[PDB]
Amino acid sequence: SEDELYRQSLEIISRYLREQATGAKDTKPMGRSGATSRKALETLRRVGDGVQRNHETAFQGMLRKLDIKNEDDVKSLSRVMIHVFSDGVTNWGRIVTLISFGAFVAKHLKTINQESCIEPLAESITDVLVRTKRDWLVKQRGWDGFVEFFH
Ligand SMILES: CCc1sc2ncnc(N[C@H](Cc3ccccc3)C(=O)O)c2c1-c1cccc(Cl)c1C
Ligand SMILES: [Mg+2]
Repeated sequence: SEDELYRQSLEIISRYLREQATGAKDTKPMGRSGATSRKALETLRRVGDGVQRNHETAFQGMLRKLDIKNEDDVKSLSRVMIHVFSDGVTNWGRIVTLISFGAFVAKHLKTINQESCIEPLAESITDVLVRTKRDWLVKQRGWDGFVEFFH
């Protein structure tokens, strides 16, 4: 892991999904550019919470269709995310939608007592994001670009 973008992405996305599922903020320290990661996480909270509230019926509809019951079902979610996310256009709107839906699924995992699947889902979403949109993210200045875009 000589890959700061992946590490920083995994930290932000893992922390968001964990706090959304449990309702508790994580007090573990951030790594390297914590100042950016902290601002990105605060942005994700405002915009990601907005997406889940505004599009609740759509998210509930997709969740019902995916019938998530365990680690096996979370693994096939990953494959749907590459098809849906990777085959469409790239912008922070779609990236926030992917992560927001991750957080929605994370709350479901906590509701069905499968908390152990939240960290793997976060890894899977981070993999989709950084593996498929690497050059776009670097061109946009990564999570610094994310913070700046949402003011
Ligand atoms: C597999 C679920 C995913 S992953 C993903 N990543 C990026 N964008 C997505 N959907 C938007 C359309 C949309 C925006 C807001 C709310 C609902 C849909 C896109 O493709 O541009 C999606 C959807 C996805 C795709 C279709 C429906 C639903 Cl509910 C989701 C969560
Ligand atoms: Mg919007």
